[PDB]
Amino acid sequence: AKRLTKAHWFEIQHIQPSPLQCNRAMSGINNYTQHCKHQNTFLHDSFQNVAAVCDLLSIVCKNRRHNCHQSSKPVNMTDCRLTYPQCRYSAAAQYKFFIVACDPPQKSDPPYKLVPVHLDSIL
Repeated sequence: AKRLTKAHWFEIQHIQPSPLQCNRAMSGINNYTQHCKHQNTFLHDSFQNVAAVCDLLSIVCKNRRHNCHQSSKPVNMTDCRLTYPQCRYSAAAQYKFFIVACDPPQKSDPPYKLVPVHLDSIL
């Protein structure tokens, strides 16, 4: 999409409601960046459900900001690890809590109060 909001890029990178193979799912991401990303975590939940985490209590992020929010329960995920543009990955299923950073929406985002913009942590 030539240009993207932070939240839209978050969705592209990290929202995968139905699992895909890592090699296929990473192809689009690696095309936008022109490199084989070495690792990526895909969350198997909808954008709407991940965005609801932003309404939960705010907590500190790795970068020392306080716009992070922890999921109330674990979710299923796929961890893709690089093993260009012929990038090949290994995959691991995971079931973990996550922490997202959230910001107010940009003009081009859905008009929630807050939207998820970064995957801060898995735990």
